[PDB]
Amino acid sequence: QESVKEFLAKAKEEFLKKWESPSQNTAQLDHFDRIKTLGTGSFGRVMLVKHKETGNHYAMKILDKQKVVKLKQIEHTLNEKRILQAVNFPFLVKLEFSFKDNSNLYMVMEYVPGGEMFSHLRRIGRFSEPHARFYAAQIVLTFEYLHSLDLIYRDLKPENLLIDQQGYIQVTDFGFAKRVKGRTWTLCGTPEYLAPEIILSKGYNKAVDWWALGVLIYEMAAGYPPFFADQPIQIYEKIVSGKVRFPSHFSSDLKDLLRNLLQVDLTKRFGNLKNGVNDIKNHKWFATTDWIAIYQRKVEAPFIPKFKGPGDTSNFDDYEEEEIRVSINEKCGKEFTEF
Ligand SMILES: CN1C(=O)c2ccc(F)cc2O[C@@H]2CNC[C@@H]21
Repeated sequence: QESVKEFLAKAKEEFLKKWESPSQNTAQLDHFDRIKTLGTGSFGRVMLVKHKETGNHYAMKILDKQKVVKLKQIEHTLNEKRILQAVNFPFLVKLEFSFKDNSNLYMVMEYVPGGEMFSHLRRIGRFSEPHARFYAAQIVLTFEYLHSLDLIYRDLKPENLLIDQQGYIQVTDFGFAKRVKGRTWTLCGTPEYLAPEIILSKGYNKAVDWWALGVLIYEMAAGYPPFFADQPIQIYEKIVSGKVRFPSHFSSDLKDLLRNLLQVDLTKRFGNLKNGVNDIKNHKWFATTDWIAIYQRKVEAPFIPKFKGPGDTSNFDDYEEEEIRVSINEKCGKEFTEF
C-alpha cells in the first residue's frame, strides 16, 4: 500500500535524524516533586513525579549507575535512551526529558494513569477476543513501525503495556530494545515470553517479537500464558517442544493465528515470511480490524480505566518508598558520557 510505504519511509527519515543527534540533559531532579513509586527493578525504579513549574505529572525512571555497571546493562541503558528519544508513534510512551547526575540516570516519560494491562487482565480474568484483538492490533502496528526502523523491542509482556485515558495501549520499557541490521545474540526477556531461538543461544532477529506477540495474545485471551512452570528450565523445555494446548473457548481463527505466531521454526513464523507483517494483518482473526481507524485512535475502546485525574495512582500498586540519593561524588562518569 502506497500509504503504508510513504508512512514508513517518512517514519524512518524522522527516526534517523534524531538517532544521529540525540538530545541530552534536558531537565534536573530538583525540577520535580516526588510523589509515589510506580514500580521497581534490580537497578532502577519508576516514580510518579510532578514538575514544579508546570504542574504536569510524569513517570520518572531512575537508574543507579553503579548497579547498571554491576549488572552489565550499560549498552542496554544507552540503547533505551537513544531509541526512546528518537521514536514517535501513537502507542509508544513518549520520553519528555532525560538527564543524569552524580549517581543516577533519569528518563522522564509521560505518565499513563490507567496502569498496567497486567492488572486489568488479572482483575477481569481474561479478555474477550474483540478486547484482546483491539490491543493486539496496536502491538502489530507498533512492531510494524519499530521493525521498519531496524529496531527489535524484546520485552513484550502485559506489565509493559499501559492503558491510557482513552483505553489505548502505551508501550513502555525500552531497556532491551536495540537497533539491529541482521541478527543479535543477547539473552534477555522474561522466560514465559522468550522465543525458542533465544533459549537456544542462536543469533535471532525481529521474529522473536512476533513470537512474543503470540504469547501475549494467548495470555490475553486465556488469562494465563501458554508456557508456564515453577522453574525457568521447565518453561524453556515447554517453549522449545513445538506443542501448545488451546482452551476450547478459543475461536478456530485465533488458534490458527497462534499456531503461526508460536511457530518454533523462525523461518516459518508469521511476521518473518516474505510478506512480513501483512501475513498477520490479513489473517482471518483480524478480519474485523480497521487498521487505519486503530492507528488514528478512532475506535471506541473496549475498556476505559477508572481514575480521578492525571495524578491518580490507584491503578498502580504499592511499593516500599525509598530515598533518591545523589552522591556528593560523581560515579561512573566515563561509562555514561553518551547519556
Ligand atoms: C517500566 N514502566 C514504566 O517505565 C512506566 C512508564 C510510564 C508510567 F506511567 C508508568 C510506568 O511504570 C511501569 C511499571 N511497570 C511498567 C512500567
